[PDB]
Amino acid sequence: WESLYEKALDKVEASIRKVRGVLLAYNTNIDAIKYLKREDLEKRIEKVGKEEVLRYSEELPKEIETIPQLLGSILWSIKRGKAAELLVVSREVREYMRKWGWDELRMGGQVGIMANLLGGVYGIPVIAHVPQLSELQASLFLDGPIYVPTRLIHPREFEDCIHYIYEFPRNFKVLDFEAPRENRFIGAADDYNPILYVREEWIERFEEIAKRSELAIISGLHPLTQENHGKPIKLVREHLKILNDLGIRAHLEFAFTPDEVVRLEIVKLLKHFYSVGLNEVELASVVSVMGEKELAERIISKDPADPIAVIEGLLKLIKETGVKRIHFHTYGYYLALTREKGEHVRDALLFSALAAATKAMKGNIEKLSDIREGLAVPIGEQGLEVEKILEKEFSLRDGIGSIEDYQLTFIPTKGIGDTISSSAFVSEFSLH
Repeated sequence: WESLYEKALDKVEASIRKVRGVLLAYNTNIDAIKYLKREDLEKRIEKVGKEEVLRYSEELPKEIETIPQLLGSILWSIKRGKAAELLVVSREVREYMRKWGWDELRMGGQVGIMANLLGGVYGIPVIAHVPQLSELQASLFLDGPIYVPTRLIHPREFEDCIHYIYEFPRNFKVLDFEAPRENRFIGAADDYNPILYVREEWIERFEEIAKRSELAIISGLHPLTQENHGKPIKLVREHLKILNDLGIRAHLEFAFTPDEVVRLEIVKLLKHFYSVGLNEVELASVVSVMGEKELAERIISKDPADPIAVIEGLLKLIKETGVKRIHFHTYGYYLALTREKGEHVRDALLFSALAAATKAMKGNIEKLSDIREGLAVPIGEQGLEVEKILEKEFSLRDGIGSIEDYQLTFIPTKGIGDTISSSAFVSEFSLH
């Protein structure tokens, strides 16, 4: 496998920028990170009222309308050491948070994060959808062929949708509480992304914008609820159809969607996507909502994820959607089921696994050339064991086989899931 890993990287290294442009849509925001300090926190709590704050540290509010609710929610996460996120619907509270400030800024949303990766690192032209492109928002994009449609211009040439993170380490102490695990609470001063807001220009002239791309990656659907999914899903469906009529392949990393009704709806929406990516948790979630409760559990029961179970789950997915490309990724191995055939599918998976391994050690991919670092990372033991399993069930030749007109491709691993499926999707078609 090591030789195939080297050859794959070498090819993608030279071919990835062949992609003429990638359309990235919907969710983009600003992440404002604050490393909490006990003195500062306790002082602010006393100012607003210790008793008030405490009540919310016991029962998380539905939303954050007042300062006590904000601080209490922070405490809620601390005393339990568990993540939680709530919308800040009060101007007053947003102003409070703005003044409170932050220690570091980071690009948020899959659109912004992939623009920086695909455009800022891989050198591929990116057309991004940014709900609110403020000066601060724009400053978070890296240099490179990163654009937004009105002619295409760089973000820097164009309100703040800020998510305040409030992070604390394990055993962080405040009042008489102690964090049982390193975590964070997020105050989202953003009422655009939660509803999958779409810029007016993208609603009115999507075809013209779409024509500047070769591939598309859609994200931001997971937070939609049964109450607000109506209009956005209809819009996304309209865009997908247009993309499909143009020959533009669209991809989606099926991020966990809490609302079960929306989850099922996005599953069916896949009939209009060319490609979908997901891990064991997301696959189990999807299979479960399709009624296959038995499979769902069996897909996440064993570790590594039971390969036979995963494939059966994947086959159920294709049966209901006809999705032409599926990229399954977990710790230990990746699997792809594609109507398109060839070793290029394997080249792409291998390249994406190297990207993941690189971001795993380095913690951040800054140059394409840095991916070569993943070459020296030994192949996982679990990876070889799963291969043994799949060679018993299928006639795999160097990780390649087939099933029901779909090519099956396996790869032993050494990437936020997004870095993985996006890198493989884009690299695969750069070779086409």
